Amino acid sequence: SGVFQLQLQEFINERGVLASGRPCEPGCRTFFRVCLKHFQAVVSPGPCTFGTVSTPVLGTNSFAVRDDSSGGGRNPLQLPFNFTWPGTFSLIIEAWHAPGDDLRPEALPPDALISKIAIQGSLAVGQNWLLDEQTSTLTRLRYSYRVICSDNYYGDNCSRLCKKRNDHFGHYVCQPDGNLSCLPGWTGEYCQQPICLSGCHEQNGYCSKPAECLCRPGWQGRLCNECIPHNGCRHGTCSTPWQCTCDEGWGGLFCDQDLNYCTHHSPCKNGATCSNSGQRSYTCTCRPGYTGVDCELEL
Ligand SMILES: *[C@@H]1O[C@@H](C)[C@@H](O)[C@@H](O)[C@@H]1O
Repeated sequence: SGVFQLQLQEFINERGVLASGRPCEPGCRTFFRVCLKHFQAVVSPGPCTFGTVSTPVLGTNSFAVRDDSSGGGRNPLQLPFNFTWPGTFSLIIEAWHAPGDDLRPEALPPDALISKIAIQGSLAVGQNWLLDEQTSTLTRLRYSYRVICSDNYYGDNCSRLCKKRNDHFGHYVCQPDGNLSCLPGWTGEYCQQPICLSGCHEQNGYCSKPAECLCRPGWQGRLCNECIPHNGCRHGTCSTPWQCTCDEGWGGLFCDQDLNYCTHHSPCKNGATCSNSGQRSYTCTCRPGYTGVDCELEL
């Protein structure tokens, strides 16, 4: 399958005459009918096996085709086809005069024909336009053509569908041959599998988006490689999840029992000496001249 494209570039008709030799009135308002068919050795009537396409009026007498027009460089004529491109082809381009605004073949008399141009060709699929020119009796047509794949199709038979996407169902662009290429951060057959933050822990962390690391229960840190201590744990750490290994100077299952109230709180004042107590928290031994709970009162 594919699409035959045809550009019409320039048409010369300096006498402004029909194929009959009679002058167009008031000038040749020129449109084109295009018939594309399978190659045959001798030009003979028969159906247009690749189809027909027609243009509006593109100019009068002699003219260069504007880029906007159907047939111009930015809007070429297109004949799509579903079967195998046979390489060789016969192409018929008819220049017609429009005596009015009705371009249908039923409205036109047969002597409105300006010229009939037959082209025998052989072409491979590809992006390059082949330029050519045909001079009839008193007219001349410059045109160019090529065969390409319809949009998002690739391969010499245009059988490979690729269209880029960046959503929940895939993250990729299309290479020239129609094969996926993943956007950065993604892998998997259809570029749906995220690549986690480098270092993400293979058991304790995972990702759903590229370059993140989500932790499984009991783990923390950017790489999900650090255990979480027990929910009640105070002055304690862990090696594996939910432990509570007390810091130096603390005890209990939740590492909240102060094993050195004196150092951790420094209650005593005026240079007194602190000692721990299980009944009263601590005791301050005053220097000479001081009294009180914390030796804060001067004797
Ligand atoms: C503890 O006792 C008090 C009375 C002060 O003499 C301190 O210097 C000492 O460490």
